[PDB]
Amino acid sequence: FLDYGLSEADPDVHAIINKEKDRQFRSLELIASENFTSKAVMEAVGSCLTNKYSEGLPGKRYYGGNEHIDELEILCQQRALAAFHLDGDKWGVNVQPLSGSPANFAVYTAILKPHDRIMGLDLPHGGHLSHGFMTAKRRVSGTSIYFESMPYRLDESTGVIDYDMLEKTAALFRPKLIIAGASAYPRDIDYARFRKIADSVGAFLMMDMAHVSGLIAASVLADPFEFVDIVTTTTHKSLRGPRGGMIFFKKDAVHGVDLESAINNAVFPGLQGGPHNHTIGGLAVCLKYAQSPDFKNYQNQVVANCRALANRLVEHEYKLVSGGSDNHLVLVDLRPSGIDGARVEKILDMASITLNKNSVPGDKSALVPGGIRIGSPAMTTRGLGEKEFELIADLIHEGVRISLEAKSLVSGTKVQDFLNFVLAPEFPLGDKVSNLRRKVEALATQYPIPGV
Amino acid sequence: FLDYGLSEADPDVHAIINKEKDRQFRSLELIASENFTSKAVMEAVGSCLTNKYSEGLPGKRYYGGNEHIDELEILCQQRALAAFHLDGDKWGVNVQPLSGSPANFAVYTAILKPHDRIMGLDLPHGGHLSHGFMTAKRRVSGTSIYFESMPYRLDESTGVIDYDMLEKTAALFRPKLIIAGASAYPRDIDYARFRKIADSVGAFLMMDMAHVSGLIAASVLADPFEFVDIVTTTTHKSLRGPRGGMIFFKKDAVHGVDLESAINNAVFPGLQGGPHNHTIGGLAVCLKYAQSPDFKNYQNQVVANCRALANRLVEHEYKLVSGGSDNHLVLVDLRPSGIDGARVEKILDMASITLNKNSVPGDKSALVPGGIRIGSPAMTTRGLGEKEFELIADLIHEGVRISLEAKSLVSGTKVQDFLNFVLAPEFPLGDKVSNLRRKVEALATQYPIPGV
Amino acid sequence: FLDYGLSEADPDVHAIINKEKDRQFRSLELIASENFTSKAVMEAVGSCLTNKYSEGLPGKRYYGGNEHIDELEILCQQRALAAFHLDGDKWGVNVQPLSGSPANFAVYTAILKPHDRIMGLDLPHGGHLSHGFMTAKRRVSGTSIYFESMPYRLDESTGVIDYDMLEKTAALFRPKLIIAGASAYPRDIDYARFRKIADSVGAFLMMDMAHVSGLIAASVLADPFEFVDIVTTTTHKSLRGPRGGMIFFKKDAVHGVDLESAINNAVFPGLQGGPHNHTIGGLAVCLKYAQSPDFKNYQNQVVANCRALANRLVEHEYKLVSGGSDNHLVLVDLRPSGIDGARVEKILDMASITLNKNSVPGDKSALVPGGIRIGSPAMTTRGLGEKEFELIADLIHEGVRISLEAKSLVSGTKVQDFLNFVLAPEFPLGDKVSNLRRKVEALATQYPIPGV
Amino acid sequence: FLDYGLSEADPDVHAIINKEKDRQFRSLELIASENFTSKAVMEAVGSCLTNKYSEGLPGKRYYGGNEHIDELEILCQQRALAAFHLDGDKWGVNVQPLSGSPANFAVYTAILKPHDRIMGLDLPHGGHLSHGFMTAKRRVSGTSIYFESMPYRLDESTGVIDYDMLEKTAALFRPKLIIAGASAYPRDIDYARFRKIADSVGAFLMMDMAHVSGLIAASVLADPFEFVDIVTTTTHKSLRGPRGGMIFFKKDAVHGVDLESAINNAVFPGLQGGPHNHTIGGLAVCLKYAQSPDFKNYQNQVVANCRALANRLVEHEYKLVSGGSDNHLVLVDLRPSGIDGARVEKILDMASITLNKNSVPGDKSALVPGGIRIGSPAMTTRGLGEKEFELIADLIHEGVRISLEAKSLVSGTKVQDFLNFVLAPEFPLGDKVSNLRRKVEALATQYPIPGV
Repeated sequence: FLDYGLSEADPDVHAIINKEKDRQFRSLELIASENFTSKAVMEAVGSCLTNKYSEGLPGKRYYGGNEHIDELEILCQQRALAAFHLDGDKWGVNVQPLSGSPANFAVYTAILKPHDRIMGLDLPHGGHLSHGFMTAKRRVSGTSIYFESMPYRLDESTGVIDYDMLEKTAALFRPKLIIAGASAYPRDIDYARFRKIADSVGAFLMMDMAHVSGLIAASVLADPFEFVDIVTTTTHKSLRGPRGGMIFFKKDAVHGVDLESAINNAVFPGLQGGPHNHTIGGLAVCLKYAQSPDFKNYQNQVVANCRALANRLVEHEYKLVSGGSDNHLVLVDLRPSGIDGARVEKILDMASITLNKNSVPGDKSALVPGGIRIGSPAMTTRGLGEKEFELIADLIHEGVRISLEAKSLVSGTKVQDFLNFVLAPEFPLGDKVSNLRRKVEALATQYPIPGV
Repeated sequence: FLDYGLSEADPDVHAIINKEKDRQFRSLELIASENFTSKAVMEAVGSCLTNKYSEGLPGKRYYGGNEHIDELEILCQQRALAAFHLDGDKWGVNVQPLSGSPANFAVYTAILKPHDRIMGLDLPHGGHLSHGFMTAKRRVSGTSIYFESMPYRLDESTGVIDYDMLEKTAALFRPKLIIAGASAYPRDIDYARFRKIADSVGAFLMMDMAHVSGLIAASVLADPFEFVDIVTTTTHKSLRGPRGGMIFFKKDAVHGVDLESAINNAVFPGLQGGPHNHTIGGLAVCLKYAQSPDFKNYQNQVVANCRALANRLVEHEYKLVSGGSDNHLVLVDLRPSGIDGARVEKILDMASITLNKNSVPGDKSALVPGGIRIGSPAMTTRGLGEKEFELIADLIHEGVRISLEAKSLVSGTKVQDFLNFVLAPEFPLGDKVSNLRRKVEALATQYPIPGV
Repeated sequence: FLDYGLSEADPDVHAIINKEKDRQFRSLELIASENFTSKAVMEAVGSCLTNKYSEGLPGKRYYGGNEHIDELEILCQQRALAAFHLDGDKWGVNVQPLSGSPANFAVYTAILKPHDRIMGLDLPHGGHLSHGFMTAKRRVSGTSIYFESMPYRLDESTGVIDYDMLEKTAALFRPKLIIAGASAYPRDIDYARFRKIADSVGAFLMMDMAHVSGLIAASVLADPFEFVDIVTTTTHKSLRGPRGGMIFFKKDAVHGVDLESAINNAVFPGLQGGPHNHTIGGLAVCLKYAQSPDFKNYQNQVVANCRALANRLVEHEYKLVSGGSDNHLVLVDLRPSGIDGARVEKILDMASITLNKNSVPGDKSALVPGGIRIGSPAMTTRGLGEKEFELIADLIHEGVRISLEAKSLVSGTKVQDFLNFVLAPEFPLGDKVSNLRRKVEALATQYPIPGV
Repeated sequence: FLDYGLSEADPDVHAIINKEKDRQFRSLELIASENFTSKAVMEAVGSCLTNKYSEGLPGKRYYGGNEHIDELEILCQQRALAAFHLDGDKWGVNVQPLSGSPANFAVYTAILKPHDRIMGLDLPHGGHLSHGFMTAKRRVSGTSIYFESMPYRLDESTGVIDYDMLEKTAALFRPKLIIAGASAYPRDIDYARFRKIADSVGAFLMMDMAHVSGLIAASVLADPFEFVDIVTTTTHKSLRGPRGGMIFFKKDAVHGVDLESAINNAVFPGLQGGPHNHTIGGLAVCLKYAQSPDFKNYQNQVVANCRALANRLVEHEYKLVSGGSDNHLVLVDLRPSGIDGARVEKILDMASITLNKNSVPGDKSALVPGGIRIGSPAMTTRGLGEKEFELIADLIHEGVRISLEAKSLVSGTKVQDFLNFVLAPEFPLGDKVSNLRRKVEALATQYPIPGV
């Protein structure tokens, strides 16, 4: 019998994990969908819970030996409801979805028939692929393959959801399901208006709270559970848990449908097999923490840090999509600054500032993203405050200046020409990038980081 | 800053995990889809890899900061190919699927249009729900909602796939995709015959090797890659890795279709979002082990142990479906013994023997399965040999005798009647169950268990 | 062998036809979709052409004996092209559709896949039901069952197609097909604007000219063939042919599609069997006449007569949707007059004036149509001129006044209670209706009626 | 205005009808689906009923109105029920379908959802295309586009429907609708066995009696109304009416569905616009005649004539599919004679014998049909008896002999080369064809032909 540790069993994987750990510690991790989960969550996820098959629901399993798995799943469900301040007679929860996308697809499967109509926020306006996405030449999202999705849009001149136009187009298109929630929407959502619009056409109403779940849990943002029928979420991002998903649903019939029975059946036996109990373990851990005063303080700090960063970017004369943010993220419209997000993302990454390019309202080309998305959750977890997020803004500004300089110096007009130029060993702004990286890492490495 | 460990942060979850670890340790785990993953796999799965967003493929991501994630995913893909002895110019692999069910649904999304025709082994005859399942009342599986599935069946008198009838029904139904592979099939599959049948109608041909992947990697069973276009698998079960999935595909065009592009696009952006890099890390670890001489020895012992158990059960005059097994599992037809699998499963579980009820070909009641499925992988991993599996058969036989005695003594005629009776504190065979449990636990606890 | 004439073979059917001759002679037929076909058409329709099976296309049939049927179909195609002034190198035609709805469904089948998206004018705004129609809880049109339809609407303040809103909703919905044409639209269509909008989303563009085909043939209205890809039509309404349909199509590839082969294959073998050669014979007859100067004079009289009626109704203080008409019909909004179209239709019918109740923009419910649709083609065929159409307006006005008086005598608010009151044998406005009927019949019986 | 007769209005169309009348008079019309309708039917179809409006789109249901009452339609319905010996409390009928194929499609639309499963007799084994047909390359029938069709087949050794295999394949495929009836099946149908099989999967059961309706009305063949839920038919073929269709249905709920409401709504407004009252007029006329003793004698003569022909063809050493016929047609397997149906059909057409090439069970390709379909109804209508049908068999045999001689003179295998050879002005078997044609026409012209 041999059961070596990772350093003994697999030096290459061990080494790679160590490099990634090294990278996380010294980088400014500004991806709005990333966080740093706890040592406790990691210990539950890296446990023997992975070994068990438990298809079905607690007390209602296909296989034997599930006494402790059932205790865990019941505990996890109770903590999910408690974290979002829900009465268990009004709301149920399924904690088995493997991720945010499968959670959404299970909802669609539960309440819609194939080719039924869905409306969600348009992808280039801050939406998520799983709410539907079609190009001129293909159905890109599985949502747009199996269902008939039509987007609603921001007023491109403002960067806020055009509720009046949604009202008009919903009346014409007659969706069965309207989805609120977004991947890159910097403002809070008018949930009352979504309800009015859904009722106008007898639609189901869902909130995908993946990006804002912890802010909702901490009552920093408005509560979608006051207005919607169904709520989906990832358990990573805002909630700072393991990689997984959850679906919350009203237990009272909605449009004559028992959502509990429909959603549970869609998850299993509909779409998934055995639950990932190791993940469910981690989720229960994170949901306990979600109820704590420290988590509430953390989420308020998230929004204060994003505000500090936004204000300083604006002082450097950047334009923000929608003019600001009410949440954990900001979208910088780089077009007025004379550059795009693809170019800026690469230079910033080379200096250990990690974020992503993001499309901006008005972008001519989907293949050239006009902006960058920046989030505060991950570095807020590490204990950075408002002053440090102002420094982050200055470091970003320095990075964008380097990117602008690199753009002018590259002869080629194409994004790929920019990439070849910056990655070449004769790249002439290497020392400016190193100087920036030195400052970035000098900030990041002053702070602890959670994990095993 | 506070980053307590699990015992400190969440005593309730910590205690549950300890109880589950110990239950696994003192039980005979005979669920054919269960195994005990390694310490090294758990270490990778419980690492900081969980923190990274990396939508896309290596070298082509939608976020910064992916240097090390890309190294890991490339390593994982190259190990997957090596474990199955595949030339990378002819075979590709996607290691992102979240589990076996999403792996399969991604394949269907890649190569089929909604409502295209699929044939898989019937669920009551050892098939998996993800290959399609409909009752008289409804479409149960997502596969049967979004696609048009029609089963192929065993010859009910032999328990072997009725290849002649599949030939005839494929010619009539004209499936776009034929699926080989099963959850509870005790024999090797005639892949050459599947290729003949697929070609007769121009169908794509897939193998779902979830239950047999390790046996294939070790060359104990026949290689499906000699005959099929696409192979899907869970990474847990036979491969003894983390909970996840993989899809392998030919890189030469099949029926005019670029499978690489189709399958990769179906996984992302089609159906999933960010890959679970912690799982991918664990997968890379298990795929290294899968190539080792010890893994080959293990897989040969799995088959030898199943054979030792089967033969001893036959000495106790149990009937096996198909007359035996070529693999890691056996199906006991309990009907001639005068009992069903639902009843036997529960008593065995009370005695710390975990297996599952299973439908037998010819079962009249879908609700009341006539058999049990027993697998050797998990206890083989702990180091049990043929003598010990012979003792397992005796203990099972002892449990079935208790179950028969229990079935006789309960007045109630339904399964739920049997359950209430066996769980009553005045249950008259409790001492027989406890005595059996002592013997079971006295055997199990002689062997170590892997994991952290 | 006996082959009696109808009067001997079937006295009851002969009697029914004689009654119908009487009804046609005595009545003012103002149903905008009705007309009177010629004796010559009727003699072709009532011939031995009905005996022949001729599946396929001329010179390419699946039945022998089709030399003369081939002759006829080619002649019919030649005449259809000449009647609409079309270059046969640029346009083809299929003359086999059995009616307008199946003609439209054949087009959809040819160029779309099931559940592809279609936009047509909303039924309650005077659209054709076969362009798509769904209520709050059912898909009523087959078009809306098999395809995904979303309407476009009139500007309610002008009664004209809201082209600006169509431009916006098309961009969001992304129809594969946009349909122009209407059952109750009193204006010509901006084909250039439809082309612009279609091109903005890469849609096919079709005109359904069923109601206006003769006006188009006579160059009274704009030519859709200057801008659209596909034109469908009935043969009975405006062309004064037999009951049937035709589909015209570009012969140059449109969006990579050979419309000729696609359309021909959808008609047969896709949706229909053997062509109705008696109908095709009658159609050929009417298409000869459609080229004549007298047909052109007739179509100009149609519009002049509608103008005369429209102007006199406005003198009687009726509101017309869109303030008038460019074509053969008026849509009268009766809401300001204090009564609905269902009550008025019935009273007018009792007085031998046949027309249709019709929804009007701004109506709350389809159950209470606010208007009546009135058309000049049928009575223009009989020889009525502008002065006689002014007299018709006066007669309609008398009928509306009787309806208002009747309404005041009915206790209920339900349309059924009105119907019961006005049909009751002692209905106290019987003398008024009788007096109006005498005026109506005294106008009608001054004019002959074509036919055998 | 003018109202010229056809000879004056359109001498070209008049000349074509003159030619077709002569062709019908001079030829042996042996197409099994053809017949000669009566003068009385033609007089009704060629009447002012074409200008009658009964109902039109959008229809009374749209406005929430009552059932439309029409004297001619009611008469037609009463006569249809009477002709088939049906109790009107148990059966209803819709007489509005425009032909057989749209009648069938309306049934599917009424009782099925898109992509629901249908089984019908395979096209190459004598099925009808509207029951479903797909090649390896494409969905040819609209039925197979909008629904999921799977065929059932004949036992190729007997030429009879393989009821045992249908039982098996229905249990696997689980159709929602099973269709009985055929275009080229020479035997009666075991309706009791279809009912048994339909009930085994909870399927609706329909009979398409288009080819055999008159034999059913006359009690020559078994009554499908004893067993099925729905019966469709053409009105032209066996009933000898105008070109049209009908749908009969049970009035008691079937599988919880009100068939009356469903079917009526699918026909109109679902799939068609207003009824064709001229056709309904002709239908009423033929349904009166269908109740007469003379019609019953006629239908018995149809069977006797087919038997005389069949027996004489066997004397000439032709093989008949199924070894004979119970009905109005025979399917001759020409493979033992060394020639295909396409070549034979052509030569026979040249000698004024009109019939159809037809696939034979066991043919390798649909591109080379192995047989010919020959029917007695049309020439039976003209007054031919058994002796004359024996002469017809002799004349067919002469034409087959000519075809074989022609085949030997042609260089190569391509049917086009055969066609060019036989149509060449100096075709060297022209005198043999002319001598046969003279015999054919000398027989045909002894008999009158019905019609105006």
